[PDB]
Amino acid sequence: AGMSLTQVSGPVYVVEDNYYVQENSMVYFGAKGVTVVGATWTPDTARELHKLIKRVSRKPVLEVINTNYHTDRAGGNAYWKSIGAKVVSTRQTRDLMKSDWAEIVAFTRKGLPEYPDLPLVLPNVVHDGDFTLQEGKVRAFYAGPAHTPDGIFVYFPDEQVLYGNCILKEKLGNLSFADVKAYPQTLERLKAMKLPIKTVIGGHDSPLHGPELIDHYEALIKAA
Ligand SMILES: [Zn+2]
Repeated sequence: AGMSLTQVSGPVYVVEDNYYVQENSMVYFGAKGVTVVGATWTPDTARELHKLIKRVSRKPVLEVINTNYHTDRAGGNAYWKSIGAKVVSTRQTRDLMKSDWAEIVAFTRKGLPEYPDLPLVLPNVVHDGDFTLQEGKVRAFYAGPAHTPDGIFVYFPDEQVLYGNCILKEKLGNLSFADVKAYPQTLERLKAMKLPIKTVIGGHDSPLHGPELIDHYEALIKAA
């Protein structure tokens, strides 16, 4: 399929978005409604994810988290805003998006000329620190700069699943926005949290991994 939505554990689902370069995002089906983690690539891909969601639950999509300011994590925002979902980010992600959206859209289109020239659509719910959703069951946090200066992790304590965002994945990638030296220091800050983790969802390549994905990528970036 162009996109799949598949349960990993309980209310926690993984989105495989095979449009453009494959990106993986997440969905949490809660009591009051649905939280989307990563907006997906475009308003069209977001509509496709919403179609999959409505085959699972009739509850509202409450909010979507932009886990960084990039096109693969924020490109769907126009759609999510249009259906009345909140678009949620840290203040840092929001500020970088205002200043740098046009640059990341241009960068995206160098590699993917087919990708649309999307207008800026900023988050409307902005957090100055770490934050939670779903009665504390979706837990977003900053552990430092890595793939971008602002990228966050999201943790699901009940299911022991960590969303790795663009930060954790199988292949190095080309590192154009990364802070190569801070990257492993960020991953070691994350490990020092000692979060119970059964599953890491890589944000690119095949999503389903163990906690060793952290180590895998750490080893790669340290040889970069
Ligand atoms: Zn990415």
